[PDB]
Amino acid sequence: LMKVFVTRRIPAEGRVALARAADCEVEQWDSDEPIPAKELERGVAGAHGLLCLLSDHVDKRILDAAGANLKVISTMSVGIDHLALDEIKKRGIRVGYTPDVLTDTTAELAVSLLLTTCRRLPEAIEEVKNGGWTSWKPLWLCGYGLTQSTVGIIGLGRIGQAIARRLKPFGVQRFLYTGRQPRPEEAAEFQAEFVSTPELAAQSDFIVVACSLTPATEGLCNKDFFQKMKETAVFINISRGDVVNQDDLYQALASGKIAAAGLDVTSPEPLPTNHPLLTLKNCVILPHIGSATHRTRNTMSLLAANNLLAGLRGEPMPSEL
Amino acid sequence: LMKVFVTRRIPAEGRVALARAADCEVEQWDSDEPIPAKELERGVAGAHGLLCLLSDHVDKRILDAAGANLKVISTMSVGIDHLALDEIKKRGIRVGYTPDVLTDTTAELAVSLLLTTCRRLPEAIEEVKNGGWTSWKPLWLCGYGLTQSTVGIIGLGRIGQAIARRLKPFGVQRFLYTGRQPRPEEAAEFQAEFVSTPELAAQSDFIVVACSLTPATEGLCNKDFFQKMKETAVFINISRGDVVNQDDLYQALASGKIAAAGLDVTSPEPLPTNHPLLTLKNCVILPHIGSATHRTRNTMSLLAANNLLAGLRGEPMPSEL
Repeated sequence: LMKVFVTRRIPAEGRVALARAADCEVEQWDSDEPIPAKELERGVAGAHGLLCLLSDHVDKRILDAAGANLKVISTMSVGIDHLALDEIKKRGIRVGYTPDVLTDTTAELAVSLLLTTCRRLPEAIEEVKNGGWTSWKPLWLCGYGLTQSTVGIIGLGRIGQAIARRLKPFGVQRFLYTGRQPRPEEAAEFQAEFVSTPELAAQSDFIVVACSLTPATEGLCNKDFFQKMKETAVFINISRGDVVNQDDLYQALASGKIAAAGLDVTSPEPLPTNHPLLTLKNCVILPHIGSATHRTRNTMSLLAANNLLAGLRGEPMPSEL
Repeated sequence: LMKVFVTRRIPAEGRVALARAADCEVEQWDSDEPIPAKELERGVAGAHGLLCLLSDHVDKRILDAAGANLKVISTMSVGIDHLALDEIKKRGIRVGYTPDVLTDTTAELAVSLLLTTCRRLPEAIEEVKNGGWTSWKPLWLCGYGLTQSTVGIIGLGRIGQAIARRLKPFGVQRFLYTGRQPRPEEAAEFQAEFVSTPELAAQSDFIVVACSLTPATEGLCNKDFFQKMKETAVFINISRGDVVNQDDLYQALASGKIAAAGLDVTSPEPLPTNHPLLTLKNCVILPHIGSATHRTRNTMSLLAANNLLAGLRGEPMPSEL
């Protein structure tokens, strides 16, 4: 049998999958808890195929443990910045991600985070609980909305368009998407104006980060960027914690460079419970649940399950990289 | 100088305007807390104009305390069920309110409330604070999305129309609505099917209750309503708490008849702490913040003022009831 290792308990749709792949030798870490690198290396042994998660770091440390056998690696993620694309492609090992299936759920959560943040829902929830609520109050819990607002999007990819699309009907008068390269064909639907970062941080009432993580994106959102933003603007990120400089972001929210932030990703993950960002009543922190819907998660897992079997068997993958 | 009583501290632009009306000797309740019934009846004495708010129950009582002079009652709100219209008409008292200027923001909050519930942000946020977050997880904190969903709205008014409008881009497969009368032209741009209450709860994956309370809907959404809803469905209410039976809905959430509920309105207000409804994670209660954005509330304030002056100056009113 062709040996395969799975990094954690994945959705049934896929577990039942590889299970039925008689031509395969599948070992599984039966936990929801991430596997310690030490146990990970002890697991990729003799494996011909690796089925990991965005949390799993597939670096030279793993390609080594794996060995010549390592021919395929399937991740239940769309991202790719957690993989050693060089060490990988070098050893001619095929890779695979889960694009498109999470594009509509992710953009959905991003808009949920944006609204939950600018409409101060969290604060509102705690006040009903702690007794601060006494009556309808006209100057109470007011936030900034999307009417005639200007939305700035960083890295307008699949989700990025899916975010702009769900926002356009909220009253947005103008969409601006910053990025390394223009996508005039992907901006037309929204009449979005491709812009540089300076004018973006300065022209947006809302800023949403939905870009891949490369050396050019790391620390891309810092003090200078935050200082240039409107102190009434809201900052949202659903990409990777490293595109943002958290220490600058925190000081910005404490002083008042911007009005609030909504983060679905941090550095590191899980953000420590005593971390400064969690002491601010104007910073929303989700535990990275961008693609968290049953249908999506199940599809993603099956895709990864099949990108694994298709891969291993040598044939083409349903979603190769 | 005619007397004018304002039952609460209101947004600046609105206060000055009244302070501008030379012909006015504006009297105001210095506080953000709701004014007891005593001081109110002890406050509207002689007044020719009354500027109220949702909390202020303007029934037959305040009318007798106010007396013959009372000619116009204006309220910073679109809803008017807090007024004793009949007694008001019989005396020939003019009404005031601010419909339409808060439509978008309210529809906006309704969508916000719907998303935090279905995508379970409240629970997630807490998992971050309490320490339950250990890594990215494929099976953890997953909910139900809007892709191919059927939305069943109760009350396709101007607000209901603005709710469906922001929901379409989320992938809603089909919109449905019910009411005391058809609205083909109103639901023309959305592609909705005028269904029935029973069929409503049967087809919808999301139940958004948007409308004004009627003398027959009080208690409507009860044990018979949730039973007709899909177990994976989601119930949202941003109108009045009367329609909701905080005990029937309780069952659906406590057992599983419905997946979750989000309310931005309750019966009564405020909702007590150790109360039942609030002892359920899958419950999402907001302190009635529908029109809670700076621009909206300020716009509501300026309009209530304007109606007030026009009410006491024998002229046409920008928004008289």
